[PDB]
Amino acid sequence: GHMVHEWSVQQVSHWLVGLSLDQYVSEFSAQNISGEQLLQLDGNKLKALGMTSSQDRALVKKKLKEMKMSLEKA
Repeated sequence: GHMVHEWSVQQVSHWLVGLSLDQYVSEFSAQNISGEQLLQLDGNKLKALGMTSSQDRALVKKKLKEMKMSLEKA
């Protein structure tokens, strides 16, 4: 359909870019981070993106947990 768990790789960017996390797409897409990993993201994962950005560590963190409503409304 259009849900995040159905995103492959490049479809995860659409989200990231929306929260200014486009900076993470460069690595998110590299490790094939899909909605599967998007939804359950934690600091360890965000750190494993090698970016470890302070803003993002809090921002993506908020966005990823509310993805359940945000995936739809974009």
